[PDB]
Amino acid sequence: PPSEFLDKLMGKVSGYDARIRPNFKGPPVNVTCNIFINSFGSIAETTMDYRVNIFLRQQWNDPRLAYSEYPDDSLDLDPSMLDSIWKPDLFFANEKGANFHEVTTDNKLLRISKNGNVLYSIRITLVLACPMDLKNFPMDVQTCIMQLESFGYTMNDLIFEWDEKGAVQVADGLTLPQFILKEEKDLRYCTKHYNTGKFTCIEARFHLERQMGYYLIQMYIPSLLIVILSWVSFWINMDAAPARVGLGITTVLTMTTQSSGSRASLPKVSYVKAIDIWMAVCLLFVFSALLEYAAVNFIARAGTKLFISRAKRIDTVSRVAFPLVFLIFNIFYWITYKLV
Amino acid sequence: PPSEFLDKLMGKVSGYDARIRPNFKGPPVNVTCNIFINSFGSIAETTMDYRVNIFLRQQWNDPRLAYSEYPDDSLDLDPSMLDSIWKPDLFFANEKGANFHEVTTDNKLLRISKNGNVLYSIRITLVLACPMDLKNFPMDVQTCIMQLESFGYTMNDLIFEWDEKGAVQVADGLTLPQFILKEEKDLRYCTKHYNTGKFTCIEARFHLERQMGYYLIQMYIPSLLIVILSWVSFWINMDAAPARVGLGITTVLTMTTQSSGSRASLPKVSYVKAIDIWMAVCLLFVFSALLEYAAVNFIARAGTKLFISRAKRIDTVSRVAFPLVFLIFNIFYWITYKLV
Amino acid sequence: PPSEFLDKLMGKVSGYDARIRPNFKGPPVNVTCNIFINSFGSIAETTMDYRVNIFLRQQWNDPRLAYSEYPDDSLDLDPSMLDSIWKPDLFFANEKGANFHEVTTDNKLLRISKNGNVLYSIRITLVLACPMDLKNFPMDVQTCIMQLESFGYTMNDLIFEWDEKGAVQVADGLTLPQFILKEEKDLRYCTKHYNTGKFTCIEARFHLERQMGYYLIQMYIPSLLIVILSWVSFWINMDAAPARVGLGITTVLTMTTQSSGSRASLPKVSYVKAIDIWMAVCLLFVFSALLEYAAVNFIARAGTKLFISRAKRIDTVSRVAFPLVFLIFNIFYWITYKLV
Amino acid sequence: PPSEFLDKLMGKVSGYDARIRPNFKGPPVNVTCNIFINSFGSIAETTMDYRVNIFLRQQWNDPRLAYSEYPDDSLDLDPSMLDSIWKPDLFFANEKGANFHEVTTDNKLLRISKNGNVLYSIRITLVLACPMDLKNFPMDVQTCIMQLESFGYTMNDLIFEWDEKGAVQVADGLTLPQFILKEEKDLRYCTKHYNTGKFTCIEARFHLERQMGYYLIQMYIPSLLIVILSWVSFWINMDAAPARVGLGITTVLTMTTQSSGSRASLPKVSYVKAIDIWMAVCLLFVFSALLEYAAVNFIARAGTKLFISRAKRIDTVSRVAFPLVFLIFNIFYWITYKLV
Amino acid sequence: PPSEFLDKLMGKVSGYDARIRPNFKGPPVNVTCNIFINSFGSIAETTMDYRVNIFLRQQWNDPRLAYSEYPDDSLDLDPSMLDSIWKPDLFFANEKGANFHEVTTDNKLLRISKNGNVLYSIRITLVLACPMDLKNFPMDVQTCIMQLESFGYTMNDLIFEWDEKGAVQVADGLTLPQFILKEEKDLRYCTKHYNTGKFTCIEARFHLERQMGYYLIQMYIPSLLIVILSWVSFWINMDAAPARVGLGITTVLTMTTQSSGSRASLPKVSYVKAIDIWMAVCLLFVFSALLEYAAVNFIARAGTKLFISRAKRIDTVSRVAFPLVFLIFNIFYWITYKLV
Ligand SMILES: *[C@@H]1O[C@H](CO)[C@@H](O[C@@H]2O[C@H](CO)[C@@H](O)[C@H](O)[C@H]2NC(C)=O)[C@H](O)[C@H]1NC(C)=O
Ligand SMILES: *[C@@H]1O[C@H](CO)[C@@H](O[C@@H]2O[C@H](CO)[C@@H](O)[C@H](O)[C@H]2NC(C)=O)[C@H](O)[C@H]1NC(C)=O
Ligand SMILES: *[C@@H]1O[C@H](CO)[C@@H](O[C@@H]2O[C@H](CO)[C@@H](O)[C@H](O)[C@H]2NC(C)=O)[C@H](O)[C@H]1NC(C)=O
Ligand SMILES: *[C@@H]1O[C@H](CO)[C@@H](O[C@@H]2O[C@H](CO)[C@@H](O)[C@H](O)[C@H]2NC(C)=O)[C@H](O)[C@H]1NC(C)=O
Ligand SMILES: *[C@@H]1O[C@H](CO)[C@@H](O[C@@H]2O[C@H](CO)[C@@H](O)[C@H](O)[C@H]2NC(C)=O)[C@H](O)[C@H]1NC(C)=O
Ligand SMILES: [Cl-]
Ligand SMILES: [Cl-]
Ligand SMILES: [Cl-]
Repeated sequence: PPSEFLDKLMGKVSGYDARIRPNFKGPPVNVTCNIFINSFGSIAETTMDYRVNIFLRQQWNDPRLAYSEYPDDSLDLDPSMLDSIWKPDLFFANEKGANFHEVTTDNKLLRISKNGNVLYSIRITLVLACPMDLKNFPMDVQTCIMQLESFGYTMNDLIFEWDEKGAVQVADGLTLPQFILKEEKDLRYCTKHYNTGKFTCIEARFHLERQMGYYLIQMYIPSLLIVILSWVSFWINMDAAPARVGLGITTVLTMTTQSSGSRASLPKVSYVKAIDIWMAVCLLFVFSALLEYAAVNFIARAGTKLFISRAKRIDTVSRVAFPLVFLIFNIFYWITYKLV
Repeated sequence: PPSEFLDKLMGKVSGYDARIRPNFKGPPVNVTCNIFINSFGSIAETTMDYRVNIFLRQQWNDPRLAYSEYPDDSLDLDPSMLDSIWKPDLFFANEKGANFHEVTTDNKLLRISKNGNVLYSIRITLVLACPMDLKNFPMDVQTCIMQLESFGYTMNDLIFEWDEKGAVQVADGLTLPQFILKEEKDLRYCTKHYNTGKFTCIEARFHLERQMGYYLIQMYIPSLLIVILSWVSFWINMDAAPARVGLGITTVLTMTTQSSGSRASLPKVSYVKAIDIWMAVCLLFVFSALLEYAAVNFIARAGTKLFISRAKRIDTVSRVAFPLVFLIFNIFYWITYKLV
Repeated sequence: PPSEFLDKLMGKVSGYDARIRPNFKGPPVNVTCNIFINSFGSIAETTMDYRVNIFLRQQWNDPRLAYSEYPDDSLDLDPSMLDSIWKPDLFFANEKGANFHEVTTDNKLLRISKNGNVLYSIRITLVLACPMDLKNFPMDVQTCIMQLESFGYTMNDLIFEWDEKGAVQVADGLTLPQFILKEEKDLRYCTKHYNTGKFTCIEARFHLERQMGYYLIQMYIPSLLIVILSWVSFWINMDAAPARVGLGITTVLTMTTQSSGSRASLPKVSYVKAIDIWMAVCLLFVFSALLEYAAVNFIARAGTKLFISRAKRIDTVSRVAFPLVFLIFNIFYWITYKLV
Repeated sequence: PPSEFLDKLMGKVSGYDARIRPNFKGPPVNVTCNIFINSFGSIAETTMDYRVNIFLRQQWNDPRLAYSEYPDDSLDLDPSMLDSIWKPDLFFANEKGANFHEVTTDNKLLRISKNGNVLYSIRITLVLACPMDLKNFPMDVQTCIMQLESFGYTMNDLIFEWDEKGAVQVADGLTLPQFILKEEKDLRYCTKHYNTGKFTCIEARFHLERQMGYYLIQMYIPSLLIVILSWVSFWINMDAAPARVGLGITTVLTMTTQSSGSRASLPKVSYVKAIDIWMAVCLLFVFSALLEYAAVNFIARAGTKLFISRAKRIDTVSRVAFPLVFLIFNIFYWITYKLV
Repeated sequence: PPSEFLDKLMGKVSGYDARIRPNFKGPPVNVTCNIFINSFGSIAETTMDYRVNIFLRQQWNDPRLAYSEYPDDSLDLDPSMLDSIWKPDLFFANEKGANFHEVTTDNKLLRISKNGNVLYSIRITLVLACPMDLKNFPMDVQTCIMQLESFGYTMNDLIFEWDEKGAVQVADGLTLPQFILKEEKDLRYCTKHYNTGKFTCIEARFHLERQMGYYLIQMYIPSLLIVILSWVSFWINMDAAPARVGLGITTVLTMTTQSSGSRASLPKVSYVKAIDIWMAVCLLFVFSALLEYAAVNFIARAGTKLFISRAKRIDTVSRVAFPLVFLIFNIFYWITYKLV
């Protein structure tokens, strides 16, 4: 008596057609759809995508499924019979591969109300493409989106829109190894315009922000300490070559070991990012110290009072000058990549 | 005569409906379910998940499957006919992908008792999501959970609960490369509250604890020895520059090679973890030794008895002072990350 | 009334045969096909392939599907019934694995016009093979192609050709971590000639160009600075051994650390590429400096005015000579790998 | 006439039931099963498993398949009809995922003899779990097993046992990158005892032994040479600081580069293994040399004949003493990890 | 009229049996099969296998498919009906996993001639196992094979043999990152001998040869230059300790950085290969230089004319002697691993 009523309502007896939309040749059916995120993030810059495991619930009205000769309000449909009912041809416009779940029971749910409203909730795993710009690495902000588009019905037939109360929700307690999923989501429309017509799609923009604290005390702070070690070489008496050449070349070797050793941890983009500018300029100052003494030793190597006054003068200017240049670069750097 | 009785009991003749729950419009069916773990652990911080291969056994009562005209107690059902019987819509609320096993025979088992009790044991492989907080790395304790939730039946229809005697069991002899699976499991309820209603779920919490002994004698001990090597530089006569500058800068280069060389082994989280604080402070002391001599050489470089007494005094304070500071940090560190 | 007309037109009543081509034993059917690229690039030199997610639309004429007793022009066909219609046996001649998409609905679309024209749009994910020549790395240009070939029909039966207006389109906003997808695509024919006959195929050539800016300020610039550091060793007075031997051997160790440290980032090809020539020659000059002083110290070590004039002369030639040789190599290098 | 006899023998006419075991309510059916290994080894300590591609042949007796009205002895069954015959519910108790092979034909084989004997040979690919203990790395011996267990039939119904002549065979010419598959296999029983009853399983134990010769001349020999380089520092006159401090600290830096450079090659276990003890003790001796001179320079730095006799005495003891300590550790090490 | 003749010839009307071989109880059917290679090579020493994407065409004679009442010669069969015809049970004896292709149409082709000849061409992707011996790395030659074996028919029923004109072909333009696919293929028989009987198989041997040019100018040449840098230490006056100890220990540190830095690029085999012998002996000579001076300084440290003549004599022998030993090893090495 429960399940032999859906065969009466969608079988060969009644004239329900599974591949004809509700309100056919009439108003476009409204689909109120909302997303719950269970798991989030296998965020990779190698393939420029991420993964998300969602419950997708989508609700519409099918007037040829209304009924009154059955006692309760809601009447659910078995997941093996979902080819017997109309469903929207929703797909995800930026997916790179996705699947259902079928463990211990097929994880699908459809529920027809007494009104004729249909609630359809599924649980799917998604590999969604979001392009990334790592020009501001590590202090970069990513925006990975999630588009929901009709595949074959235009907006004169099918209209997608978000739920009013809460569209996208995220299960609390999730943790990303790189990013922080911002709590404010950005719901937008993305309505497609092709020669076939206007196709509906609605997008959810997720804001990601990279944590920087590892790259501070593993890349930035040790390089800044090595630059200070090259600044030590200016408070040393001249013509003492092996205690000032060896210091200045050892800071070069330690900066080179710092930059090359930190190469396998940073991503494999092949363009200039904001940590490579720090390593490059912090190499140019450490190199600039030994190049400075390479000038000073040749100036004072000839031998003249002007030569010691000229050598002393160069050191006097240099001792003060290079922390000022590193301070101007140090202000312009963090304003440029951090402030904006 | 054995298998032609289940067709008599669940066929077109008898009125058994496969998608109507037992005790329909009555009490919620109890599901006594328990888990045996065969394999455990492909634990990854990159995707924040693990893998587990389980036998899931779940037992319930179906009163419209009781019988008396068959000689033995237990009557098993073929795995090809499992669509002919009601099964709970159990799913795992934190899975990221999961599958059955079908090699040489589909690894499913259903057994209907003479009482009407149904035993249903399957063998499935799971990729379950557990978020991790590596702030206390390596001396961190993880808690990876395992939730068992009804998908479409509320608690007025279906109730999950663990077995009384032993719910979760783990096959002895398993070994993880990183963690130690604790023998005490934490069985809890997790009962979900949605606008549809209260959905049953039961969770098993597994406690994991990371082994640290590699990071002692490969990261902690060599860094502590390099800090002692920077402490050697204080028991050296002053104005002997290349035997004390070169020592102090070589300890910097060896600490930098130690920290950058140990970078590819540690995980790829982008925030401050407890081994990065050890490498950072053990870099600040080794740097602080050469910065200390960079003060001492300029104090004693001018030339005055006060200058040698002032230089000697600084060395006298420093020789004693830096093992005290490393001892205070060394107590606060291991209490802070190890004791709590 | 909509969907019971396609059963009238392609069912057992009408004599439509699904595996007989249109215009059978007549003219070859024209297939106007065009490609829209959603996602592009998991470009790997390890397996010599890439990935692309496309909409493939292909249009042909089937004269035994024309109709007039139905009100509208276009009449769409359900994706479950696509075995009931003829489709071209198009495959991709350089694929290494590929699949469809079926999430929330099978992502296929077929539309029969009143004229008898059939539009067939699908959405498939592709792993396409393109062989790469990394001899000019990093300043190399790749050309990865995309072939569309008939599988069993010769050109006397089936002819593929691109759409006139726009054949290949790429969704704007895509970003590759290594390359830049050039905006000018190269549409060609590739017509196959076998003993069975001439098989149609049409190819789209995509031009990729590698970004170099990382390898400038991480590989090229630090090596050039180390070569300048070996040039510093010539403006030093002779017979001062430990300040000139230790400098020259420390530049060797820093160049060796630069070359070996940059090894895990560059690809795993086992042949000579254009960055290995830079690292090799920038090792031969840094080695050539200490080998030069290894000559100079033995010339001036014996003791004669000719010996100091001969030593001074060698330094005089060397001080000027090695930046000229590095300038000739530096012109020939960037013309040879960058200009052509 | 060949294939229309199996439809006579297992069809709707004859009373063969596919899901009722032979000799039902009688003796347990014997399954003589044997394994041929084609490929072996994707041995990973990350997931604690390996892969093996086998032919599994299993033979049993089915008395209701005996026949006499057909000319030849053996009568084979088509792989599409294997649901029409009883098969054992064998599974592998330590698999983590496994599949069949179906390329160009489904790779299954069943052959019914005139006696009623059934031979069933399949070809399957296996990911089998074996836990590993890398405490003795590299000179460790692993034992990876392979269990064959009935899934739903107890030992009162089904009994597995190996073939007498040769149970497990391995195709000659296989090569592992890490291990050596020992030629002596260890056939055992593993009979399971559950509350349902005794379930049959038979296991094959494979003995693996790791090759060590890479870790000799890449980890052990260079570290031993660096320890000898620290032993060089004792045959040097005292108060010659920069030629003995710089040697002793350069051996520390070279040992640190050796240990940190060899870190990415060794596995990612997080506990103390036998190569980490070698690197740790070979770091403690190289550190102990400079700590020894850090004592000697302070003893002889004050100035007294007793001080030079005390300094000379310390060197005299140390010159002899540290190769004896490294010899005692060098005997205890290789006996402890290599002999047992 | 085209496709309703194959139903007349292989349907329920005619007595064609799909699982009975042609010429049953007669001569063994000949299968003339040939292979075209589209893509080749995901060659991995970790799993000891490679990948290849082939067209497999196989031709045989089926005398109960000959016809004369149809106008043309060739009559093709639909890929959905391939279970209606006999096909050989060919499989690949060294595959580790393999699949078909089904994109836009199932990529299979069968064509029945008027003679009764059947042509069957498919397109499959293969992971084929070839064991590798990296003892001669990098100058090693691999031989990866490809076996085609009958699964259930002996040689009294089915015989495989290659095509006469061209059996294996490779699509031009392919590029491997490591190897060079040799143009001369080695076609062989491999006929299997089991207790069931003789099973046919035919194999194609592919010869691979590794390119070495990367390992020359990245591993061999820099190590040889460091050995020359240790040869520089012999043309230096004795009793000049810090300019000859520091040189000789810096060559040790640079050789250690060269060997440990080149470790992550070379494969993960755990046995002695031919580049590890080069790095080991090039470490023993660089170590042997400082050990030589560690003898010389103790000989000349005591003080005697014999001591300076003995010291000078040792240097005199050593200056000449070590390039001779490196020349003997350098001849024996390249003859031993390169010539044979
Ligand atoms: C889906 O939503 C749209 C938007 O409200 C509905 O279209 C409106 O229908 C009312 C009828 O009272 C008109 O007054 C509006 O002008 C329509 N808005 C449009 C066309 O943008 C549409 O009816 C809804 N679909 C269904 C099946 O009810
Ligand atoms: C599942 O377990 C619950 C909990 O015991 C059962 O509900 C109880 O039924 C008894 C009837 O004697 C009542 O007295 C209790 O108040 C009920 N507890 C509740 C509602 O929390 C329920 O009957 C069981 N299901 C079945 C099918 O027996
Ligand atoms: C597919 O395109 C070809 C190329 O136009 C068509 O073949 C031509 O048919 C016209 C008939 O008016 C001839 O004059 C040309 O010589 C043909 N060109 C050839 C054979 O290269 C073909 O008819 C088209 N297919 C269909 C079904 O219309
Ligand atoms: C499977 O093997 C067992 C072991 O031989 C058989 O059981 C034996 O049957 C003989 C009958 O002559 C008894 O004497 C033994 O005591 C039995 N051994 C036991 C029960 O351990 C069994 O019959 C075999 N199965 C079949 C179908 O023949
Ligand atoms: C497959 O090839 C074999 C080898 O030629 C054929 O066997 C031969 O048949 C001729 C008949 O004229 C004999 O003279 C040879 O001695 C046979 N050679 C053998 C048995 O090795 C066989 O007939 C072929 N199969 C078919 C179906 O024609
Ligand atoms: Cl150094
Ligand atoms: Cl280094
Ligand atoms: Cl590294």
